[PDB]
Amino acid sequence: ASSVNELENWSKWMQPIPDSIPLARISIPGTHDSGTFKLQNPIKQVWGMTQEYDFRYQMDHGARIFDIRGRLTDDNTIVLHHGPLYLYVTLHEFINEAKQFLKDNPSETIIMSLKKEYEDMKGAEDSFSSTFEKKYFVDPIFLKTEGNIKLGDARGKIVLLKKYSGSNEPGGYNNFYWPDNETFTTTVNQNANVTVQDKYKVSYDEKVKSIKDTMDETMNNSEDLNHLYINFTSLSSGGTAWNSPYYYASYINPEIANYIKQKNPARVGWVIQDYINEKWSPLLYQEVIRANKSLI
Repeated sequence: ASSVNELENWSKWMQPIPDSIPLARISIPGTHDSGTFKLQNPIKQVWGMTQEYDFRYQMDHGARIFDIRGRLTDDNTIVLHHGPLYLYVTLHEFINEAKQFLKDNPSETIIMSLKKEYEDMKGAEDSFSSTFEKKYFVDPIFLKTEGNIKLGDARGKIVLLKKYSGSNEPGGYNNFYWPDNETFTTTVNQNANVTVQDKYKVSYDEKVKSIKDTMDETMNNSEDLNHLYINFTSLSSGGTAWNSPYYYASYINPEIANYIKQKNPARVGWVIQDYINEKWSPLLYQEVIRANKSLI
């Protein structure tokens, strides 16, 4: 769509973008541990909570990537989890939330990250991957094509990003290595590379350094559509005494948001944040989106 003023529309920002751009090339803002908005317990909050608004407010703000972590239950279903805590949100709840958003804004698509946060219940029936692929993934809204996932194809459905081995059905982004805590780089499909910066449990100093550092590389490697760039602005720690994911989001988002503003980059990659709202000075998600002007 000829205009640039389209990126300003958070619910349909992927409309002006050509149906020929690989999802990897697009600077898509994400959300970290998305299903934690319901946490109301004060002690569970300063540790678990990384969000404050439901999946609709989330994607109604430009967010197109969701960090979904779950567990297999007795009732042969998948519920959202955070470590050994049941977050009072379910997997159906999410897919149902995205279908509604997509029926309303057909121009958009959404990448659903999925991992086995906890161990299958002591009385389940099938495996984790099987249960998901036989009871959920087997839905039409789930893009079944793979390769270098272009926008023209994912429009209207849910692009699945595997973060679990044991997958038997084709579709989405093939689950790769992904080391615990670090900035790594590995091959995805047969035609792709990934540079994931997931340095959780680190100092504020190193954290913001590592973000900007990876954001530097992508900003310069803004022409290789064969490279996926994940950037977790999220930072966790001892909570309670101002070590919570909230304390860090309040500085890191506006800070990293500015970094994008001044740099006038073309590409900033997939930026998975914490506490996506409208109270932090420049707003990270709005900046990530705007940086797609170079694509229109």
